[PDB]
Amino acid sequence: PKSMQCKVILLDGSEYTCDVEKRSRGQVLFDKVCEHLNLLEKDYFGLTYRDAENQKNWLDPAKEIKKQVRSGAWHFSFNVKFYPPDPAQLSEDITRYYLCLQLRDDIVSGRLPCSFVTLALLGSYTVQSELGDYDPDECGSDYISEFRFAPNHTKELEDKVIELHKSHRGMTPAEAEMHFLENAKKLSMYGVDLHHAKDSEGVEIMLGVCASGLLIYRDRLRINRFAWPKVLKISYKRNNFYIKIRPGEFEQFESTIGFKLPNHRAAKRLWKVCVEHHTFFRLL
Ligand SMILES: Cc1c(Cl)cccc1NC(=O)[C@@H]1CCCO1
Repeated sequence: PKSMQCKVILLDGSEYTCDVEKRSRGQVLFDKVCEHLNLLEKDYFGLTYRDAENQKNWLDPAKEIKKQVRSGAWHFSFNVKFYPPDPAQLSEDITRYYLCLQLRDDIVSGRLPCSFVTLALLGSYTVQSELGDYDPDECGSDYISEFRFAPNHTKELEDKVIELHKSHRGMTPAEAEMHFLENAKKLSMYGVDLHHAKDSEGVEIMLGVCASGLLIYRDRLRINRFAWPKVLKISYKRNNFYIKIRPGEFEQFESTIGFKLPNHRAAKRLWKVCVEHHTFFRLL
């Protein structure tokens, strides 16, 4: 049995190294990572890898790792794949814990835009979770938390995190993680996987995939949303991604909206994440 060294960036930024037989399917590595993390609610999570075009791909647990990573390194990230619309219903605190680590990265990276006040509030909950109750001994007027809270840090933001931290006295890590998630779940880009595309006129858009449906971001005005119940079916062919939308009652025929993706692999990738979200959130 020939075994391959696997490296996995965990959500705390640490690197986990393990081995799998070279012929292993993605599920084998995923199960090893989840056992290491003491994670039982595995369905929300997955491993990503970077293809030869440097695009993020989900490692398919059903297929050989080698037939996915192909010419690239056996280097992976552990990530939230399906963001729960209601994290309060997750059965385990440890699940909510990893969801918080993913969301913190979503915020710092800028993938999850956030108001000044909401950056401070989320930050205050993270601090309550990681440090416990406010202590003025590790917070002079000039205090600068080691915690990354935002894509751009200001002293005003650092001061607001501290002021809000003061109000959370007695709050346990589990409680602060729950408060974190009840706020984060309401942000407009929460759980939205964005894909660059052009519409049929060739205009640059973004297609969002999430629990509630598809979003077409033309700009900020007339965002255009298709709830899963409105979507009749989905397909790719070559560079193209097609969405069939139900007719209104007594409208006779479904409509087709077509998009141009950068390449065929981008079209398939989008198709696949749409199918996966549709199955997951039709059921959940
Ligand atoms: C996968 C899917 C999503 Cl994502 C959303 C709505 C419908 C479907 N189904 C299909 O596209 C086809 C046609 C019937 C069976 O599969």
